[PDB]
Amino acid sequence: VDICTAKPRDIPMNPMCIYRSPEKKEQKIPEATNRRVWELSKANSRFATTFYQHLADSKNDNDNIFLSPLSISTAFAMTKLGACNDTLQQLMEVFKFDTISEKTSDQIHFFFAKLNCRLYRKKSSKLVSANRLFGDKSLTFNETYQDISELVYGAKLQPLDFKENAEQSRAAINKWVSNKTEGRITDVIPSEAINELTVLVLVNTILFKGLWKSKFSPENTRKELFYKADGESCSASMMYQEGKFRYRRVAEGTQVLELPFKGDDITMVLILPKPEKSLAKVEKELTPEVLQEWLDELEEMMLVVHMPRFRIEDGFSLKEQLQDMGLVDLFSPEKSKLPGIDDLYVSDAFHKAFLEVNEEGSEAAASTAVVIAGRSLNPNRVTFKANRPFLVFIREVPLNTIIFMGRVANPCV
Amino acid sequence: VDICTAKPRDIPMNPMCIYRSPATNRRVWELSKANSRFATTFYQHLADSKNDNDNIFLSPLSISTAFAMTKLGACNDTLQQLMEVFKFDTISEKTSDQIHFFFAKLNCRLYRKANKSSKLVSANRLFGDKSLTFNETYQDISELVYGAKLQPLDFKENAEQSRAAINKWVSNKTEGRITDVIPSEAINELTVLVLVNTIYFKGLWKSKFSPENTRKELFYKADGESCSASMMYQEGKFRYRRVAEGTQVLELPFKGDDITMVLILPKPEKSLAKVEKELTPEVLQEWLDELEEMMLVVHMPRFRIEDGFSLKEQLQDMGLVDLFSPEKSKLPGIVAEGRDDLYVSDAFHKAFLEVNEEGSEAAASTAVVIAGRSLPNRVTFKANRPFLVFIREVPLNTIIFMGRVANPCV
Ligand SMILES: *[C@H]1O[C@H](CO)[C@@H](O[C@@H]2O[C@H](CO)[C@@H](O)[C@H](O)[C@H]2NC(C)=O)[C@H](O)[C@H]1NC(C)=O
Ligand SMILES: *[C@@H]1O[C@H](CO)[C@@H](O)[C@H](O)[C@H]1NC(C)=O
Ligand SMILES: *[C@@H]1O[C@H](CO)[C@@H](O)[C@H](O)[C@H]1NC(C)=O
Repeated sequence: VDICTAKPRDIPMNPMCIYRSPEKKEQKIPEATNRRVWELSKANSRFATTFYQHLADSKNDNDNIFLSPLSISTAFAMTKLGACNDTLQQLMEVFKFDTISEKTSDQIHFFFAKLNCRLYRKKSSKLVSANRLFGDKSLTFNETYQDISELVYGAKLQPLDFKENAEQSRAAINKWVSNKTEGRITDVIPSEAINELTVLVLVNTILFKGLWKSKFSPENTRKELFYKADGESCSASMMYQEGKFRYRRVAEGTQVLELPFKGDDITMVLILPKPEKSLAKVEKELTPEVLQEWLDELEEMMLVVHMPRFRIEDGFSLKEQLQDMGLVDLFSPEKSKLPGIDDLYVSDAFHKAFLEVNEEGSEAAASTAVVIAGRSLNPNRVTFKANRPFLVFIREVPLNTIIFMGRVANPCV
Repeated sequence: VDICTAKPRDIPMNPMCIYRSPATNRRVWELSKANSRFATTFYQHLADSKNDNDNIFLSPLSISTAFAMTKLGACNDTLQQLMEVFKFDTISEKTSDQIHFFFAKLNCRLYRKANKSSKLVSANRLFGDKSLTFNETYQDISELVYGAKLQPLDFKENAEQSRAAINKWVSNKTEGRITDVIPSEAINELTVLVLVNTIYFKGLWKSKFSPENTRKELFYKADGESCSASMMYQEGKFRYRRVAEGTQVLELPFKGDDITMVLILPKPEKSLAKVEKELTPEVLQEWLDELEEMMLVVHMPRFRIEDGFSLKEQLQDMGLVDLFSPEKSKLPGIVAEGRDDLYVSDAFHKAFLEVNEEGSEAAASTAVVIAGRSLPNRVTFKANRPFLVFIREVPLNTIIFMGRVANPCV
C-alpha cells in the first residue's frame, strides 16, 4: 500500500479533530486530469498568489524574490495532519485548503496523496521534496501521525536536542536539507535560530533540475542594459533565440511567455509588463483567476526571445508573515494544540529557494551551440525582450501546479 | 588491363594534339585542387546570374569530367582553353595527355572502392551518328580512361528518338533521378556526337536524424508569401566553427567519414553574397581545418531540390570560346577522316539533391553536344534565407556536389 494506491481509508485522522469548510456559493477541467488534483492545486495556487503579494509589499521593488509555495503548502500541510480545533481551523483557512468546497481536513491529505504521487514520480526534469518538521527529543510523537506523515508527505517527525545540542541541531538540520537538495540549498536555518527555547521548527524546500526543451545558444548571449525598478540601469547577460513558444499578449500589453523544459510537463512562465507599466501594478492586480485565465489562452507562436541569465537564492522566516496573514494559534505556546504529537507549538518556519537560469536551463551550463539551417521567419513577428523586471513561475502543467514563483527585478551582477 | 593500377609509362594514351604549359598521388591531388578551383570559380559565375534567393545545385566533378573527355578529341587553341578553364594547366607536367591519366586515377580512387556504405558511382558514354566513322584512337582511348563506349544513333533522321534515347541512359545510371539531361530540339540532323557523364551518390547519416523529432514549419519566401517546410532536429557532437562575420560552418559526415556534407550559413543579418564572392579552394580549406568537434543542436530541413541549366554562357565567360565557335572549334581527333567542322553546339547539366533523416541522395549528369541546336532552358523554385552545401570526399579533396539551398519547401 503506497502513495499511488492510497484510498481515503488509508489516510485516517482523529475525529473531534476535523474541520468542515463551507460550500462555495466554473470548471476549466481538461482531459484525463484527476479532479481532486485539480481542486487542490487551485487552492495551493490561491495561497501561492496571496502569500506572494504580501511578501512583495514587505520588500523593495528592486529586490529579487523566489520561493516555492508548493513547498510551504506541503510543509504546513504535513504539520496540519496533527492539528486540531482552533489551531486547525486556521491552517485550513490560511492555506486556502478550506476553499475546496465542503471537503474536510481529512480529505485534503488524500488529495496531497494523489498530487504527491504524480508530482515526484520520476530521465530529465527531476523534482525532489525536502520537507521535514523538527521538535525536541522529548514527549509523545504519536506514531499514527508519522506512519502517515510518511505515506503522504514522505518524511518522519525527527526529534532533536534543543538544550545540550541546540547548536549541533541547527547543523543536523542544515546538513540534512543541503544533502537532499544535491547541495543547492545550504544554510537552511539561519544563524542564532536554534537554542533551548526552540520547541518546534519547520523546514521546507524543493529541488528542480531540467533542460530547456529549446536551448538558447551561448554564441548568442550579449551584455545588455536592464532597466530597474528605480530609474537606473545595469549590465546583464541577455540570452537570445527564436522559435515556437506558447505566448499571449494580455491586459495593457503585458507579455506572457512559456519556455518549456525537456518533457514539457514542467515549464517556466515569464510575465513581463509593458515599459510604461510597473511590475507593481501587475503584481497587485495578479489574482489566482486572472493568472489562471492568462495561461489558458496561450497559443503556440513564432517569436524572438530576449531573456537575461540570472541566479536567485532566498531565505525566509515564514512565521511573522504567516501570522500577519491569520495563522497564529500554531505559533503561540499557550494557544497551540497539536494532539498529533505538553505546551507544544512552532518556534519558527524556515524556507530556502534556489534558481539559476542559463542557456541550457537549470542544470549546469555547457557550450551546446545551435545551428538552424533552412529557416526564414516573418519579418513582422512578435518580440519578447525582458530587459526590465518580470515575474517567474515554474509550473507542472498536467497537475496545474505552481511549483516555484519569483521576481527577477535585478539580474545583473 | 586495369586502367587503375597502371603506371604512367604503361598507359599508351597518345592523343592527336599535345599542349605545352609556359609524383602521381601528388599529381592526383593537384588535379583535385585544379578541379576544386574550377568548381568555385564556375559556381560564382553561376551565382552572378541568379537572384540571391535562387536555388542552385550541381556536380562540378561531373562537369570537369565530361569536358576532360571532350578534351581528348580537342585540338589547337581549343585544347588550350579547355586546359585553362578547367585549370588542368595548374597540374605538374606541361603535357595535356598526362592529365587524362591522373583524372582516371582519381576516378579509380573515387568510384572504385571495396564498398563503404556510401555508394558513389560514375558512368560515361559517347553517342555518335549512325552514318559516321569515328577515329579509332579516340574511341579506344575515350573508353580506356573513362570507360566511355561509343554507341550509335540516327541523328540525321531520328534526332528526337535519339535525345529520348540518351536521356534515358542517364535516367538509368542515376536511379531515375536525372531524367532529362538533354532538353528537346538540342539534337538535330547535323548532330555529330554527344559526350555524357553521370555521377550518383547516396550515403547514410553517420549520426541519423529522428523522423519523430521532425516538425512542419512555415517558411517565408523573399517575396512575402510563405510555404510549409519540415525541419529535422538532433543534438550531438559535430565538427563546427563559428567564424568570419559570424558565419557557421557545419560538417555532417556519412557512414564512412570519407564523404561529408558541409553546410555554411552566414549570420542571420548578413547574406551569402559576400561569402560566395570570397569562396576559393583555400578559403573552404581554411574553414575545414578550424572545424573542432563540438556539442551542439542541429536543425536541418528534410527536403529535395533539382536543378538544370546550360554551361554555354558561363563556360564562355570563363574563357572557353573556341570549342563553342562553329569556326574556331578544333576537334580533329573524333571523325576519322579528320573532319573539321565539329564544334560544341551546347552543353547541358542536370543535378539532384535530397536530404532526409537517413541521409541524402545526390545525382548529376553533364551532356556535351557536338553540332546540335544551340537553344537558356527552364526555371528554378525560389525562397529566402539560403545556405551553401558541398558533398565532398575528404581523403581525396574533391567537391562532388555543391550548391545553394534556398527553398526547402516540398
Ligand atoms: C497518540 O495518542 C493517541 C491517543 O489519542 C494513541 O491512540 C491510541 O492507540 C491505542 C493503541 O493503538 C488504542 O488502544 C487507543 O484507543 C488509541 N486512542 C484512541 C482513543 O483512538 C496513539 O497510540 C498515540 N501514539 C503513540 C505515541 O503511542
Ligand atoms: C476541541 O478542543 C478541546 C479543548 O479546547 C478538546 O478537548 C477537544 O478534543 C477538541 N475537539 C472537540 C470536537 O471538542
Ligand atoms: C585518329 O586519331 C589519332 C589521334 O586522335 C591519330 O593518331 C590518327 O592519325 C587518326 N587516324 C584516323 C583514324 O583518322
